[PDB]
Amino acid sequence: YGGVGLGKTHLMHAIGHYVIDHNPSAKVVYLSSEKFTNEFINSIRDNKAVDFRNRYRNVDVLLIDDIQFLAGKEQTQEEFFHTFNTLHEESKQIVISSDRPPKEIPTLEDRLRSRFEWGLITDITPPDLETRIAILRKKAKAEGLDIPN
DNA sequence: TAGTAGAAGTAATAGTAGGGCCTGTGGATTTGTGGATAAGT
Ligand SMILES: Nc1ncnc2c1ncn2[C@@H]1O[C@H](COP(=O)(O)OP(=O)(O)OP(=O)(O)O)[C@@H](O)[C@H]1O
Ligand SMILES: [Mg+2]
Repeated sequence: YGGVGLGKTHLMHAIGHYVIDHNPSAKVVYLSSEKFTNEFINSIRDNKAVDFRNRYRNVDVLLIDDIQFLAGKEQTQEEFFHTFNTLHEESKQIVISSDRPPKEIPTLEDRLRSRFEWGLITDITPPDLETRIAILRKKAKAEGLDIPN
């Protein structure tokens, strides 16, 4: 969890890249909770629920954006609860990002809130001056431009 | 043949006629009072 524009999607894209590079047989899936809900509901409407479960319960690593989007949605929260349960039971990896810690996500069931706190919860804070300059240096060097200090 | 469990929903107008009056200074205004003035005798 952390602020916006703070590096969470970068971090877990890096996780996916690392896992794919070191293990090519792994089925690493990354998406956003918005796309999760859209696919879930469309599968319900088109009788594709079995295929949705097949695609999402059997991934080796799962990466979720902005799980805050699930707040206020009951059935999608239940379906993600069951997906989490199946993946954790199969000893698979689940990575979740958010902008708020799970304690203060409204309209969240206590089972999901306790599952979120089960593992390790990490926070991102706004960068300071040295790392701002270092980030800009990295972007400038990757792009290929020379710019004064 | 006897048959299931289903969600996440928006950006919204134009709008009425209205009570006397108990009080109460401020100031015009419309005259009476007095003064100025022509005349005529
Ligand atoms: N050390 C760093 N820390 C944070 N951000 C960094 C760092 N180095 C580079 N960035 C850049 O920060 C930007 C922030 O975008 P990012 O996708 O990470 O946002 P976010 O806060 O995780 O949001 P979201 O989950 O909605 O995508 C990226 O474009 C990334 O390239
Ligand atoms: Mg992004």
